[PDB]
Amino acid sequence: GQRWELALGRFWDYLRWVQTLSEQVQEELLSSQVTQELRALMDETMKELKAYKSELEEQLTPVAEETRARLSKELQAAQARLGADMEDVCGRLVQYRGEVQAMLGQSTEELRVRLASHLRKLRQRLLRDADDLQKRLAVY
Repeated sequence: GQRWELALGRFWDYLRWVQTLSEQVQEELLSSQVTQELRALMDETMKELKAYKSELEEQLTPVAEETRARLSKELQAAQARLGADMEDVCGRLVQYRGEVQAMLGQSTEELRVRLASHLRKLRQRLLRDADDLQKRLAVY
């Protein structure tokens, strides 16, 4: 599988583990451990993606200047979307760390449920953008 895909898969599986909100997850969410590891996984996926596009660019079919330039900007938007989705997840995980502190020891069972449901929507979005971005790259 492409390198960029294997890197995204690592970000994906790590995130599917955090969605469980098991005991260790929670322990790691009240540090910055989780958001640091995610961020690292994210940055590796984007690096590989940028290198894969650059290589693919060595073996195109040549088309109208107008056509290529468009395809390239549409690919660059989709790459952006991926990155921002990854950030939006890392973001929500910060917010939760804070909310927990703001509770002052009280039960976080409610915060957990709401986090779980929102994380799931953010992951749904990430997956959709990854799929779209994959479909664009194979046209390339």
